[PDB]
Amino acid sequence: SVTANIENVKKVAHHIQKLTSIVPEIGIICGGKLADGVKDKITIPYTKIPNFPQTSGNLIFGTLSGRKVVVMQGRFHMYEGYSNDTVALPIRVMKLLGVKILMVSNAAGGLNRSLKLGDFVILKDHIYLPGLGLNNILVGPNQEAFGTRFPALSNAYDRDLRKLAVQVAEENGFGNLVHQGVYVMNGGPCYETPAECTMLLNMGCDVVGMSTIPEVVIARHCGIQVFAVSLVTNISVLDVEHEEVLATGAQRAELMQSWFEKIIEKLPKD
Amino acid sequence: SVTANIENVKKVAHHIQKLTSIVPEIGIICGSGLGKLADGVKDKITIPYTKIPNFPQTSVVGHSGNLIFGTLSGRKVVVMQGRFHMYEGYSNDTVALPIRVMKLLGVKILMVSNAAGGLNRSLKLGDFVILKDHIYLPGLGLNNILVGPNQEAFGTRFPALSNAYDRDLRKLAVQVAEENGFGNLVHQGVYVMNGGPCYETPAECTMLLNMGCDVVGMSTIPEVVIARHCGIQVFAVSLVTNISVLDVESDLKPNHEEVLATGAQRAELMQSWFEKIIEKLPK
Amino acid sequence: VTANIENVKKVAHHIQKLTSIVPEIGIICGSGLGKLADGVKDKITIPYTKIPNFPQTSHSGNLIFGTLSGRKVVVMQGRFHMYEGYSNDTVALPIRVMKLLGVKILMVSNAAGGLNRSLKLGDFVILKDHIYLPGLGLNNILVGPNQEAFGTRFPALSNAYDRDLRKLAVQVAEENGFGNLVHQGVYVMNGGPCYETPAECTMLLNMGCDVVGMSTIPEVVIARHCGIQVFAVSLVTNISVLDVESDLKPNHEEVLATGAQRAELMQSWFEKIIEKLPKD
Ligand SMILES: Nc1nc(Cl)c2nc[nH]c2n1
Ligand SMILES: Nc1nc(Cl)c2nc[nH]c2n1
Repeated sequence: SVTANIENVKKVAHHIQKLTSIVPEIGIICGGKLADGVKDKITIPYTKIPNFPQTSGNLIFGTLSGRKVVVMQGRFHMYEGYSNDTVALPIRVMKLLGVKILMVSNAAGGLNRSLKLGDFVILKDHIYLPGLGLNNILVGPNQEAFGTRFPALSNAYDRDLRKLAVQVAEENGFGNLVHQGVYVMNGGPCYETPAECTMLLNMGCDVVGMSTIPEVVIARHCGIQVFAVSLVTNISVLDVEHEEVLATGAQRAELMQSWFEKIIEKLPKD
Repeated sequence: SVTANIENVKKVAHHIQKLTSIVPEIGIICGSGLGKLADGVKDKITIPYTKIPNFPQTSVVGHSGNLIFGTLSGRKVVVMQGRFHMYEGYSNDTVALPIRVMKLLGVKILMVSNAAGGLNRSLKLGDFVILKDHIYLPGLGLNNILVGPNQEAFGTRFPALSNAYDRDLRKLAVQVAEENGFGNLVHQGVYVMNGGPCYETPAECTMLLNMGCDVVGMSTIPEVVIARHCGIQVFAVSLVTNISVLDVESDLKPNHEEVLATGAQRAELMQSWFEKIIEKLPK
Repeated sequence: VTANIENVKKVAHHIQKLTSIVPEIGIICGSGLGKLADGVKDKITIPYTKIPNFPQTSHSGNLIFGTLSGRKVVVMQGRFHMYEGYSNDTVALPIRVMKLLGVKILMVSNAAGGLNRSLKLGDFVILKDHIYLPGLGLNNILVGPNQEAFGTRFPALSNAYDRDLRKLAVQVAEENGFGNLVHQGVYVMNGGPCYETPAECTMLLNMGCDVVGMSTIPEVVIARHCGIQVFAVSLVTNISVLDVESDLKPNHEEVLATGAQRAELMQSWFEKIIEKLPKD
């Protein structure tokens, strides 16, 4: 892995800047239709970016709702074995590219008993189990260029962005699907046992997933404002103690794409 | 360091198959109480890990672990005598490999015992707590044994851990205990893994108890996860080798020797229990 | 460099060639203890840079030998926090070196977030127990081959925070008129270096944790493992925010400042504890 220090991040950023003229203000990490809505877009496969982590995923530049965006199509999940530096690099690259707001979605298990399949849970906070347990993405020498040794995670999930997202949902008639909640990261890749889910629920967790927190931590560390939503893709089984016709349509994607586009449209500009 | 991929697992499996004709249906990982199990194995071949190329090496004080093939209650078994505990510093691949080797050897059921601290206040020293579920603290915390490239040959990227502790096997174990007059010693419970090797502080025990944990140990889950991942059915029991101290203001301290002593004392019972379970496993 | 008997001996032997002081008490300066080293008399200051095979922190930390309240001490000025990326062996080595040097009692301070709602900024929370989240999660400092020379494979953490030393510390606080600042509590280690989210703090609090920090437990574990008695205190350098809706937050400069304000008190406290430690 190449260290996510100022020097390497600059190199990758500079390379990307030679491929696109688009200075992204908003970065989006796709937990997939979004990219499709992007206009006047350049698609840069990771494979074409020297020193960029490989998953091939694409970096997509263009405009969305009249805003310059960089979209990550292909994430680096820790359960895959990616290093802290590999996961951190793209976010820090976004920082150097001009990204001020990071919007991310993920799939999560609904722990909260009031959640419904396909609900949206806006992250208003998280519990970073790996981070509490000495697998925090920031462990290692602090990269001072990007942020402080001991980042505070207060307002990690920008309250204004959260308010905005909620309003946009409300206005476009799907406020009923939208919740705010605490996301706990399970390092994965095992789904959580019922005992784990029960514990996580009782810990005050609403949704559980294997992603996002590390990117959020890096983003916050370098001052990028964060908006994150979990799609409740399954209801966690809490009880350790018959198949039907199932529709698994990418309609949450369309809704979520629309939601993101409409949020981006209303983001304050400069 | 040898990756627990299809290629290496096959190599080890193939080597073992050149040493024994026994195709094991049941794999048994001897924890505590099970030291004796191996002894009951009939028509057995004992294959020290040292004699298996690319097989992980363990030792009990310099004495290499053994893979023991033979029959038990008329069933072909492979018995692991010598486990790889993560607190020893073994890698994910080192711990996973033997289970995947068992898979290739024909193992369909994994039976494992371990020593555990009794968190549940209703547990008694030497009670048997059948795992009906677990809390994989290392797993939640980014030290899951499956972290890394998924080995597709063995199982899926995101294994579900529903019915990880096969409910039918649990039911069977309980019946066998009941029938042989020690149902009173047998509980089902949630096992939480402490990575270890420190025993849990009273504050840790209190927390774990309040998290809904019944017993705590430093083993087993990683093997269970690998087993489940490759579709091996799992039966696991904790011997309550000590009652967890929940109160920091207290003399009573966990110690490995007492732990070994409870295993030693219950080993015969547990051996018998396992043998009688194996006897009634569907074939 | 593995913290085995051989390497620890080498480092210890080197140090013993630099100082005649056989330390009975080792002190790890956290927060409130920058000053401690200053009170040390007849002291030799050995920068880590001058100790072959000794871990390097910073500039450069010092090993300080001398007497404090008439007792021979070794003071660590410069710790190895796991969030910096130090290995188990790097963190364990100095403690094991202390063991070989003659250390019988380890006194350590740290900065911590006050989870317990009854805590005040600048309170002292004596550790009476801990929750070693990294340890529960397979990042225990002892993971790896056990170094038998130093201790057992499965150390018990009963009375990890020596009750007698805790009693003493409380008495000393009481006698010197700051018992009101002194609490005993459960310390939970967050691996860090992020401060805890409000959701994390809430969880930790409900887990029965009183203070949260990113240090100490690994040293305590190594100390206990090799039979060194442990006394540990957290300075409450910030009150944990439990509510995400709250502009209010941890500020590291305020942590440092709060720590520093109490250093004199904490130095005095430690000196007065050391003074009353039973001797041989
Ligand atoms: N983690 C752990 N804790 C306790 Cl109390 C034990 N007693 C026997 N094995 C054990 N493993
Ligand atoms: N992990 C952690 N949390 C809080 Cl509130 C702290 N305050 C001082 N050091 C600290 N370390």
